[PDB]
This record gives sequence, C-alpha cells and structure tokens, in this order.
Amino acid sequence: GFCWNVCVYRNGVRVCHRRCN
Repeated sequence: GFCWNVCVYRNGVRVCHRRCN
C-alpha cells in the first residue's frame, strides 16, 4: 500500500503522477 508521486519526462513534457503498490 505504498503510494508515491513520480515525475517523468515524456516527449519533453513532465508527466508526474502517484502510483500505489
């Protein structure tokens, strides 16, 4: 139940989102 917010870079845009495990 670990949720983290990661910000990646896709095609020059910052894609940041919270994933939960």
